[PDB]
Amino acid sequence: PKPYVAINMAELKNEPKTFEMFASVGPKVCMVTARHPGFVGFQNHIQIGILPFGNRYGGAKMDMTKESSTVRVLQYTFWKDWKDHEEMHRQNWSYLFRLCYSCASQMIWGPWEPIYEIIYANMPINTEMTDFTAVVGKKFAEGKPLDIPVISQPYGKRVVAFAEHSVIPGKEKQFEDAIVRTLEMLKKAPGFLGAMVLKEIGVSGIGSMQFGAKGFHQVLENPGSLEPDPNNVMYSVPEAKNTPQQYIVHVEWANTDALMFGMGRVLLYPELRQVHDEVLDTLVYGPYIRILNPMMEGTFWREYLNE
Amino acid sequence: PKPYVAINMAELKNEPKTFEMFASVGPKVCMVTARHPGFVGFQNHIQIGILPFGNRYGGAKMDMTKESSTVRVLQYTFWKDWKDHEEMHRQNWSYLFRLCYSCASQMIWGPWEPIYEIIYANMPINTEMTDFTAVVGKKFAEGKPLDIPVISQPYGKRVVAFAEHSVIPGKEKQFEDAIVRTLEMLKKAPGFLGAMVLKEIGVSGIGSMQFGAKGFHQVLENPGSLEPDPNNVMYSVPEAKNTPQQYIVHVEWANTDALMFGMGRVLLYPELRQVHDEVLDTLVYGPYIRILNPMMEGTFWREYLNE
Amino acid sequence: PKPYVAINMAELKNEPKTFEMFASVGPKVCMVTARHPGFVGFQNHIQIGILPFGNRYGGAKMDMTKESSTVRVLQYTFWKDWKDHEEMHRQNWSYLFRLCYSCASQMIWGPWEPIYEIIYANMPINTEMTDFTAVVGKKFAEGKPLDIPVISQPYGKRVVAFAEHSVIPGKEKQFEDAIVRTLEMLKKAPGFLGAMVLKEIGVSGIGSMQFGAKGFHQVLENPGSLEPDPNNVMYSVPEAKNTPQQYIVHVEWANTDALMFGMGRVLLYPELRQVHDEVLDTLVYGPYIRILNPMMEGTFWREYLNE
Amino acid sequence: PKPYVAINMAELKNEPKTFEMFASVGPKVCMVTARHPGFVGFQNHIQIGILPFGNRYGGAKMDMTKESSTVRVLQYTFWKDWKDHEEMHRQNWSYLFRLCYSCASQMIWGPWEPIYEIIYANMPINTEMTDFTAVVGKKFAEGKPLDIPVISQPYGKRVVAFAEHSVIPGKEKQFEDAIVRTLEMLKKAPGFLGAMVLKEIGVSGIGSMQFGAKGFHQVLENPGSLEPDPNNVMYSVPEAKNTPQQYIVHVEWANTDALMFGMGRVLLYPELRQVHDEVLDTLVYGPYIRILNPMMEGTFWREYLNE
Ligand SMILES: [Fe+3]
Ligand SMILES: [Fe+3]
Ligand SMILES: [Fe+3]
Ligand SMILES: [Fe+3]
Repeated sequence: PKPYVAINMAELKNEPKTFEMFASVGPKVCMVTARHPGFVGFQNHIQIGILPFGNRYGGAKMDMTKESSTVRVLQYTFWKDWKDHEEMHRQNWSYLFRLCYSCASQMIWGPWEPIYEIIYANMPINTEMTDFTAVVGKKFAEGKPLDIPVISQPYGKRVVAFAEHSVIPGKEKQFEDAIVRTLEMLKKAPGFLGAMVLKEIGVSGIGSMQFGAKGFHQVLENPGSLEPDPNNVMYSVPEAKNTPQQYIVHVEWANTDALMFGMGRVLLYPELRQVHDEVLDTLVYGPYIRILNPMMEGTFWREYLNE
Repeated sequence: PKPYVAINMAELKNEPKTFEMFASVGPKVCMVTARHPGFVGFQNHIQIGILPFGNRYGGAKMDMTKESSTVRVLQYTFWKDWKDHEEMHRQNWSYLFRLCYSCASQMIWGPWEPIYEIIYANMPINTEMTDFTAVVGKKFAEGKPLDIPVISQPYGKRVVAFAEHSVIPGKEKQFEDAIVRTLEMLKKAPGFLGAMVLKEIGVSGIGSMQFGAKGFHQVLENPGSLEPDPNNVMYSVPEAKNTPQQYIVHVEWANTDALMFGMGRVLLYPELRQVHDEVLDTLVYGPYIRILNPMMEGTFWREYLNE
Repeated sequence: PKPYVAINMAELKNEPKTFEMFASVGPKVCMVTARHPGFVGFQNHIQIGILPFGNRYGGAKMDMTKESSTVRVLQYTFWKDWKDHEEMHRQNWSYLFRLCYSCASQMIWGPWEPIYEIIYANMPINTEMTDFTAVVGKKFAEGKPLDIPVISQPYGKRVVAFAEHSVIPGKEKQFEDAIVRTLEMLKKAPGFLGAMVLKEIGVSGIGSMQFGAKGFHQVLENPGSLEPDPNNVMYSVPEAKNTPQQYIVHVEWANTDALMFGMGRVLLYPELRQVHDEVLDTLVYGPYIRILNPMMEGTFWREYLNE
Repeated sequence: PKPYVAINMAELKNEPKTFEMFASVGPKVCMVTARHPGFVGFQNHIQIGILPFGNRYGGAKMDMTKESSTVRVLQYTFWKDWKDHEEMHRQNWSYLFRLCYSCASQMIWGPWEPIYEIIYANMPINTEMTDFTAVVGKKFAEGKPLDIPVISQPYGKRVVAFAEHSVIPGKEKQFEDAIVRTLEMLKKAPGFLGAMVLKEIGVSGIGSMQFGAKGFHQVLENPGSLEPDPNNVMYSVPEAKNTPQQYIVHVEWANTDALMFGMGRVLLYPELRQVHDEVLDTLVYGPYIRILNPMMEGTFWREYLNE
């Protein structure tokens, strides 16, 4: 079935100590998160650049890692029910807060953790280049050759286009129909590895470290080993859902060239351009497309998605 | 059928002369071993690093080769009957001892050669990336698409997770049942190339150069061309079997990322985490996971394994 | 009386940060350990090298500190009753785990903490070179000139031969008789500062951080300020006792030359070589001799030993 | 059908001007050779090293290109009838000699051109990694999945074991039967890309520039634009056939590791070792194994071979 998605967002100094902490602390957080039986996996990204749209963002390029002074992370966790995410944070707060807080010494902005429902998904299981013979053999033995996926390699060996959109109030249906039609045609592009449309349902205050006054002071005053009061979050997840409605269009690609010209198909192929034009007519904001590297992941979330 | 496994272990100076001796003497030892008709192949590893488990072993990483002052080798030889290994050593002692002993000038610890029975094996034949077309064609021609293996490349082009365990006396059955269930679920991870469970049955005194006093003095006094008395081994293989019972869980992976997150699946996927928890409850020691590179191998041992 | 000995073993990166933690955190652990009235002292070693036995370990030397990428520590604590050690760890777990775990960032292997009984001891009190005048005067005043010891200088000013052995099941009596006879003759060697034989009685799971599944997850997930459940250790000390029986022959020496040729007396002096040959006839493993520097110690453990 | 093989052999200075001539003049020679309708293709090799067989040739390694002062070339041309090769040289002598002679300025030894019959061939068509999808589709559409070959990549993207043998007179039948059995078993090794056995039938005097006195003087005196009398060859091809009988065992491999351990299978796999031992019992000379890079080729000779 379709899981819910929490995306933890933050911006940190681009220096070796940040990446040392990714490698040491990241796994620990993921292991804590996996204590909850509603957890079905994760996909953790670093932003490597921005789609420039020609020279619309002429100061950007798809790989800015050599020049950038900061690194932005977008850590997807997948949940049978979004309330499992909230319950996991509270049941494991002593570990989670202390682990997460240890990153603050590198942080510039964040954490900020919106929650999403998936309204469209065309996402295969991941496979390494070593696996495809066995996959092909198993599918033919089962009489299901149409269920053979593209080879979507895990752990930093593909790229993600992360396209931010917000929609004019009253135009959500037009957006949702037109984007699905767009993505159904987009899948013809070479190197297309999957797409999904994420629709924001709210924001996790506890995952965003957004407390009332008491918890705010405890965060700011914290030596690192005392948790803020997790009951001092003053709003529930749906109370923070944004209007204009926000969407992420998440499309995965074999490489950044396939991404650039593949996403460009909605501009370069006249039949698809007419369909995608109905998306553009609905927007308050966007599309703004971040280029992501999915470095650390628990790929079994796609097994839950695809049953 | 399942062979028995002798694993010769040693630690040597990490320097070019050590690796030159691997290239010159290694093939010779292997050629001598192949004089015995019970020999069914070999798989020789160098340890390249240690799985850090986040920062549990924070001084380790999966590739420590650029920094490490020593190199550990783990030379698997496979035998129709474990007595064939002992018989091979005695029949070829003059060649074998003189070859092995020529390594002493680089040695820091070893050799130490425990013997194992395989209690579980899911290990395919190796193939190069050039072979898979013919393999697929042959398997479809035979009506056996399910026998198409993953592509497990030989000669240093994959990595091994070598997981050391010792088990509380009386918990061997729980360990063995739970670890087999764990590995049957683990094979879903991307880049999984096979796994087997090795259970120690004893130690080869002759292969460990562990003699009585007479042989001990001959070893210490040796100019390099005179063998110790091979009948001066004071214990049979089963007499040295350890209690607590020792096991090796040997899992092969496409690359070190697939290994890290693939082995991490027993911690990150809740359903598999509950099963693997039954393994952890049985342990005196471990799991301690060495990262191995299978550089030199006689891949036909897997042809014997899978018939 | 003879105390019991716990030996905490670990391997860490050989870099200045490691040694700063030894000087900063080491004293704290010892101060916590001294909270228990059964604690009678400690002797903490770093391994400086390996006895090469001619060129049997030709890649090793007695002092490898300038070239080694790792450092091995062997921390002896002395206990009136071995159960005091287990009780001490549990009563003070909050301090001890958080202190010990702070080392993990430098750790490559460990900790591993077997427990031993002393079956033989000829070990003097330590004295500095300034003390011997008063010692001599006091002993002669008491009419006991035979109780005047060698000058065994504390705090890194002598060396230890740490000789590992494991014994064929059924040969423990022959081993113990022969090694005591050997050590009684060995004390004639110049620069001999004492010897003792340690016989393993088990392994401390809590001191080895070997828990069941629950504690394992608490260790891997730990931010550093949360203890694992110390009651989640699944085995008592004797349940982990190894067969083949393991022994340490611990011999102290004025310097590494005295060590090399002194231990060599069991090979070079015919009368002693014949006695020591009876030890060698019993061995599954060894002798393997590590060279240790006893840097940090509570010398009063020898006062308890010698009453 | 099986073509005949001429192998033009030479040794040249290992310097850039030599390789510039290979790229500029080599194609011209091949285009001239292709004037004759009996020409069915070519496979031109440079030797990159020698198989050391452990340390039997301890001064050799598989890739000696960085240190070697010379480069050996082995140019195979394939012919419907070996007499076509002789006819082509004479009909095109003015072009061929002038082209070939232009290389003399780099030459140290050669040219020498023995002629061979193929007594065994298991050689697939070459394919690039881009082709295998269409090949698989075509073979399944034809109902012949067993005819799907391994991927044998052309133009320098595989390696060749060139194994020289000469055989005791009277033992040719034993050699030919045993080597065919050997190669039929060898094809199980990973990365095996094909094998054929070449049996010398003679030497082309004209291709070796071996004339009588008149032609010899014309070669030595040549300004580069005057042909020696091509009728001054004093011996036919069969008159120069060597006794002891000479064979080449030509085995192709995915890479030099697959070659080293793949060819090693005749030494490391007991069942194959017993068979290949019948080969070794017949030898006057060899096996001596050169490592070749098939750089420039007309791959259609395998199409003629396999019909
Ligand atoms: Fe969260
Ligand atoms: Fe062996
Ligand atoms: Fe302890
Ligand atoms: Fe020719």
